[PDB]
This record gives sequence, C-alpha cells and structure tokens, in this order.
Amino acid sequence: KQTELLKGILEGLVLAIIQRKETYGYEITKILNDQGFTEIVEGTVYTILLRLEKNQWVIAEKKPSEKGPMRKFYRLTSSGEAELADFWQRWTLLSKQVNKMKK
Amino acid sequence: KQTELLKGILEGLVLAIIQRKETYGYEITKILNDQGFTEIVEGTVYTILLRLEKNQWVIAEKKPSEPMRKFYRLTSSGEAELADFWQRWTLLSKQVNKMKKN
Repeated sequence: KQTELLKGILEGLVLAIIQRKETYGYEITKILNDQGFTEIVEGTVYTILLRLEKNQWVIAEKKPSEKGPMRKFYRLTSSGEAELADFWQRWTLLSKQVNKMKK
Repeated sequence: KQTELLKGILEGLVLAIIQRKETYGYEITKILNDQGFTEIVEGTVYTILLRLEKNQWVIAEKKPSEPMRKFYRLTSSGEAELADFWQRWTLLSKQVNKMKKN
C-alpha cells in the first residue's frame, strides 16, 4: 500500500521540489529522503522525471556539477507550475475529506 | 492524476466505512460519492472488496436490505489494517503539508 499511497502524490512533491530550486535526481531524492520519504529510491524519481519531461511540465538541461561531471538539471515550465498549483488544491481537498473520516 | 491520488487511500476508506457500519457494494460506492470522491464507479469498489475478501481483512454474508445483498464486516486482521492505514496516513499528510508550507 505504501507504493500505492505514494502514487499521484510523489509526482506532486517532485514538481514542488523543482519549483523551489533547480535540481537533479540525486538532490531531489535526497530531499524527499530527509522529509522523510525514506523508502523512495532515485530509480523511482528518475521514472517520474522522464514522465514530467515527456509532458513538458519540466525542462531538462545539462550543466557541470560541484565538482566536475555533467548532470541533468530541471526547472518548472509555466504549464508545470500550473500542474503544481492544481496538485496542492486537489490535495488540500482530498486531505480534508480523508481527515474528516479519521474522527 | 486523481485516479492515482485515490490509490492506496481508497482501500482504507472502504475498510474505514465497513468498520462504522455493516454495508454492501452499491451502498459503499454511494457513501463514498457523498463524501466525495466523485470519480468512483462501483466497479472500483467491487474490485477493492474482492481483494479485501481474498486477503481475509473482511468477511461477507448474504442478507436482506432496506433485496438480498452481500454484507461485509471487518475481521480482526482487517481491523489492524485500518489501524495501520491511519498511522501511515497521519504521517504521510504531516510530511506532505510540511512541504506545501515549506
């Protein structure tokens, strides 16, 4: 259920992380891990990032790292920002509906 | 993405619903729609109930309704599942809300 529970949400959180700072898979996975979605590996993030790029919600581009090798860095498009705004609203509603069941 | 958003969650909501009342498929789909939870067709509830039976988190019995319908109660393993779901949900939304505020 924990992989299932993270479906839909993780895409939203990934968009969220990219909005805050230009970033690449390892950075994104490490932030998620520290927040702490600890059982999320970068293989899962990579898969998600492919899909985000495919739909042009994020742009991807390679720059040098600290310190040396190239890395694929991401940033939100205007459509992406729109998708993220939509995620939080949908989430805020869901979160309310589901919590109104807890008690 | 709403379909993917309900994944995991929906199963627990059904578990939670069955706990608070002994009920049937058509009705569970309705209680969910009146929540709601508008994208939920009955087939989605029927697929979940079959899986909850298979894992023995619920038991079912045929009874009359206010027509003979298939009525579900939670098992004790099912009770632990619901309880485990709330624990993890509480944690998940605490973490998700913390990232919105950031």
